[PDB]
Amino acid sequence: VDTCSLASPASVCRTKHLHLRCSVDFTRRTLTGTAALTVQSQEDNLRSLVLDTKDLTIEKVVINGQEVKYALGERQSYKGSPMEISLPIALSKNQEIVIEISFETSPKSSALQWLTPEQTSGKEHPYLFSQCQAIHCRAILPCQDTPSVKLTYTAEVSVPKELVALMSAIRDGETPDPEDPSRKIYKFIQKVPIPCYLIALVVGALESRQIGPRTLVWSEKEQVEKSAYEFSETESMLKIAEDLGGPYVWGQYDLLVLPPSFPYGGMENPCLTFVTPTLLAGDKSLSNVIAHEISHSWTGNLVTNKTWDHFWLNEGHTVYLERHICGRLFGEKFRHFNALGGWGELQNSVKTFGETHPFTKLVVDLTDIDPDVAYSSVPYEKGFALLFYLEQLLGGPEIFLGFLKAYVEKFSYKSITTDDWKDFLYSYFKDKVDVLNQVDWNAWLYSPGLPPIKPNYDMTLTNACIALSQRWITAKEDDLNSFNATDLKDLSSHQLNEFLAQTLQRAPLPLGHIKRMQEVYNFNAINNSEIRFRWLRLCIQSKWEDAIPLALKMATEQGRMKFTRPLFKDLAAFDKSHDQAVRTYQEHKASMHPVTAMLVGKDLKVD
Ligand SMILES: Oc1ccc(/C=C/c2cc(O)cc(O)c2)cc1
Ligand SMILES: [Yb+3]
Ligand SMILES: [Zn+2]
Repeated sequence: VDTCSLASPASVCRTKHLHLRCSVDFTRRTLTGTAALTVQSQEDNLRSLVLDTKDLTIEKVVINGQEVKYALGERQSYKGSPMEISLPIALSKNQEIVIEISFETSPKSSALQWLTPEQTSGKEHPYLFSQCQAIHCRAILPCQDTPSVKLTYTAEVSVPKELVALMSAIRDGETPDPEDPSRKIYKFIQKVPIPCYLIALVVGALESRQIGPRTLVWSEKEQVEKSAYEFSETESMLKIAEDLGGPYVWGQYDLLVLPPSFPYGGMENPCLTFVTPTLLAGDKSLSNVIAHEISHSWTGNLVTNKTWDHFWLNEGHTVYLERHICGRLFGEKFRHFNALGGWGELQNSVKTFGETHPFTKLVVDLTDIDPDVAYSSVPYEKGFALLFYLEQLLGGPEIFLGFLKAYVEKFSYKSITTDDWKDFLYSYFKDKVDVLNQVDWNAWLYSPGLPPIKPNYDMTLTNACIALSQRWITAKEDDLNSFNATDLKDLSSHQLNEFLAQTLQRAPLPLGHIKRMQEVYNFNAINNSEIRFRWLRLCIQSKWEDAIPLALKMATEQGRMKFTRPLFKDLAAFDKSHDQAVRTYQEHKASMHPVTAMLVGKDLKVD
């Protein structure tokens, strides 16, 4: 059972296909049109079914040429309102019908962000983007809003002729709109069955440049050149992902670089990965996020978590694969560097939540929890830590990668639970079931806090970061003169980032140490978003007032929640910046991404 969904379960009926015809109305900030659902009954004598909606206005429902009865139940908070449809003729098991729902979204759709022209790069045209994961697809169209159901889809999207629509699908043509010469209809086909959270739409003033044999980058004109360079490694990452996971089944691997309020670093929308523009560091240093998104083309998009309680299946497997691609490209010691850094991110998250907090369990029961509220690094990093532990336990990377490849072949086009995965792990490693029985399964999967066992990590690239950080923490005033620009001489951006992650773990530092750090390292000049983020955090937490406007500016000039949430929270806990933080949030709130707005508001304990 999917406790985040109010729709009929897959055991009652299944959506096989969606045909979406819609029009994007920037004047009303609505999307209007029809969702035609091809539904297969899984039950005998089926007379009604229930769908997910959230702030949709239903016009009518039509089956076999005629309108039918439907009722909207009461809203259940973030789950929205269930829509019961009365079927005109009872269905037999495996019978299929098409149900056509005429609907319109609200301007307040939690799946959508509408941007004015001044919120974009070109300043001439508005922009729309979606973000359905986890349970916002219902806020766009009526559906069984559960990753336990996979469907194909086709879509026809009408938009102002001077704009471009793109979706998570192969582009299937464009023509003028017959019903309105000021408009174009773009057509789309997704031939691979996907959970509905993978449904994606963007409409904006978009251009494209080709960067590999099966990759275009898309963005507003003024981002194209930079994006083309930043992601040039994409094809070669793809080939390595294909070697590890098996064939890329989706045809195209395009990239869309979004405006800065996109809430995530990336979203693995099939055929068209959405990325944050905070990735555009100038040096390709943040390309693990492409590897991450690429890896989802197997782990998540091919084998899918059955409910959001099993989200670690998606995330931990993708992080595991992400780190193998980066290890191939840049060496096994880099894989261990990033693995150990992820363990540190896990320490931070368990420390922030508290070591007995339910959101620190690998598998969580999301029954009355908004997935957006529960979201964090835990499923990523505790997930990854589990697989890195099993890897070392069961014979090393080459052996565990054979399991990952087999696990993907086994569960392609399906949705699975943690037990499905563990049963399969036991089948695959039949000859190592004694070794498997040494694992504390209950603790790893179901207990809060840090895992019961820590993997073994090569420290080679980490040591210089730890050494430098310890110099700064143990320094007294008479030691600050000895710090120098040359200290950073032999550190990559990655190591500079880890240096700051380490120091931030012991924050606050004395204010004089942080002022000195800016004197000798000029971290204020670094535009790498990861580095700048943790530097500004270290500053605000060490109570440097000069950093207030720098932190406020980063918090609001981009909306990647990874950065935006902890910057506002740090700004709010700093007494000197508190009132300004709360005030800046209130000013920007109405033009923020609706989910980021919600979560920052809760973080600040405002409204
Ligand atoms: O966009 C989103 C996508 C996925 C989710 C899932 C969150 C979640 C967090 C956990 O600690 C455990 C878990 O099983 C699930 C939330 C938002
Ligand atoms: Yb001294
Ligand atoms: Zn992911």
